[PDB]
Amino acid sequence: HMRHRTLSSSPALWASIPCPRSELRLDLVLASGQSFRWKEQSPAHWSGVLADQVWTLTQTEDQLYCTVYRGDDSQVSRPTLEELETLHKYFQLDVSLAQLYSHWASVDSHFQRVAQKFQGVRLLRQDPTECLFSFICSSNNNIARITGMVERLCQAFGPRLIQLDDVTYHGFPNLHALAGPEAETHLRKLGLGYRARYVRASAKAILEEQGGPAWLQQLRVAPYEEAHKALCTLPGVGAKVADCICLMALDKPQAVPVDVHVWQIAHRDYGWHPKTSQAKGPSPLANKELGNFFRNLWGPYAGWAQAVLFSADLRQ
Ligand SMILES: CCCc1nc2[nH]c(N)nc(=S)c2[nH]1
Ligand code: NI
Repeated sequence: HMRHRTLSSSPALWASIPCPRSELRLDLVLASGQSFRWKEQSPAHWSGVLADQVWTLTQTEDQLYCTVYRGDDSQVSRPTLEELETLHKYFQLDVSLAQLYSHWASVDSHFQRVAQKFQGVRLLRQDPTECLFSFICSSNNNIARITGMVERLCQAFGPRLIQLDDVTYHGFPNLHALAGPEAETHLRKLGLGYRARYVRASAKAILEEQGGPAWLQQLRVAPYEEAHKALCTLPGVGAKVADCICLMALDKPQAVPVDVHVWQIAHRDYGWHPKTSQAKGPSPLANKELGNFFRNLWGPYAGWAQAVLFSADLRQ
């Protein structure tokens, strides 16, 4: 019945946030391996869920245009002030990406070349739960299959928000829902394979061993290294996944996830080899060393710089 809006359709219901294309390219951010809940349902229009509400986002060269669907038999309105701040903070727009790109460019000619083509890659500030379980699904996987798993997981376990065209949107489930006695069985039947065990076991572990979601919020204010190490006690969470969560949801901008992509980037593009290490290929020790190399080179926002290259290594 209700349809995904476009700017043309319902301009009475869009609000705008002053935002240069150069600070944020929706198309390079929203589906390049940070969040898995956004889809271009119609051209230049991105729809997804943000905190138990649905949004559609589109942009000009200097304007970020957005609309909200409340769902709960509400009377349609433009987004409010508080909702706009929520979106502001989700894109961490207080942070200048232009100044970061210069700062990183000043020490890295390779970064300079690549960043010509790939402007407006910034980091979303995600909900810890959602980001955690999304990244547990990320092992031995690609964006598209992850996307499918997260979507089914939310339809099967999370509350219904609204339907738009033939797309039904669910909120991310709470830990208790993912932790009950049938959850692993269900999740396998939803295609998650072995990841299903890690999801259920991690939900159960945070609840019982860590005191529920308030633990993830403490990690958000704990130092990077503490957060990292604590995340790595969870089932299915290792260094890479922990780094992603650190970077993407726990306000650790120095977190540098080292996966097959950045290991390859480092060798190919920077000529880096593990130096102290005698082993030549990947290892937990060499992966940690490579993270330190990037922090050393880029500074306390290495994780954000990493994302720019990550996003570019995906596009040929
Ligand atoms: C396969 C998509 C999930 C994903 N894996 C990643 N690995 C690294 N190193 N960086 C980022 S930003 C990232 N995102
Ligand atoms: Ni070599």
